[PDB]
Amino acid sequence: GLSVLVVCTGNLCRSPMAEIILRDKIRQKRLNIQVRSAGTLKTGKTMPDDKALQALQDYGYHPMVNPVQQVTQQDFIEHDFIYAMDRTNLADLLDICPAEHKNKLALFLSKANRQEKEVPDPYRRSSEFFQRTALLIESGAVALVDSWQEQGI
Amino acid sequence: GLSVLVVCTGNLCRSPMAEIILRDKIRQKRLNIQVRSAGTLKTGKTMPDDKALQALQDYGYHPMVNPVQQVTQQDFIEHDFIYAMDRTNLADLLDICPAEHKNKLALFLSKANRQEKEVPDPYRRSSEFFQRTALLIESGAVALVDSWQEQG
Repeated sequence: GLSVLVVCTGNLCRSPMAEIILRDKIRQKRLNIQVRSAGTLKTGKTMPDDKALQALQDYGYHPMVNPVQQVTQQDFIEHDFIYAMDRTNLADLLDICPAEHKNKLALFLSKANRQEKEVPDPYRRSSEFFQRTALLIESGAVALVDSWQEQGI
Repeated sequence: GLSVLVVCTGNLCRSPMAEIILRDKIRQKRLNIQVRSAGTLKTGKTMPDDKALQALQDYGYHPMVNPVQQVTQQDFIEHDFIYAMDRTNLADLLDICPAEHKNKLALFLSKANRQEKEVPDPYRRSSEFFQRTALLIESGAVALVDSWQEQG
């Protein structure tokens, strides 16, 4: 029905938070949309960062979390849309995306309509930082889910 | 529908692995069932240990995992069944379950045709150990789902 990917540097913080927040909202409206996560940089890690997951249980998410992923050339073909958290994520994604698919790429907040266009980098920051981060990503999420709700007539 | 809870001591290793494998098998059997994990002991951690997550990948399980909870009185009334990995897990469980629900407890290996029916502690031993534990947990999960198909 629709396949969506979200990308950050390591797939530790922002893309999984994005992916979890996205799945809840897609689910609450029974939308045939699936979402994943993935990083640009490969990590030793297996699971998304703890601080990152605390911040989302504090807001009432009980998340079945997917293991860390780095982005793979099949993703540029598999997924109908690919969202970037900050533009450093979006450049690195473009140094690698087939020219046949650069049209899939857009930043996360792109549909927000807000002073925010990038999602800053929470890695190893205060828990309070992650609160705001979760909200920025949360707002970006509902815009998308409401947007997607529209193209279907 | 159905609810099943699998408990161990930390909810770091065994109850998590039991949680994935049941999902896989309930999937394969397209059954009206879902499963949770939970610890008995309190812990200030957020994700099951890695060595436990890999042991399922080696076996081709996608370890998409709920984070670590400790057991709460809510678990005794949300779920239909509760399973202990240890018998030590079963003492701790019985110390707190209301009298009208102790008929929900069982060991995890309850329906396995195997002699000893505890699932030992992978903490925090070699991956080969985690490999064994996975099959012991994997073996356990097969017998549960075959009964549930008729436990009615």
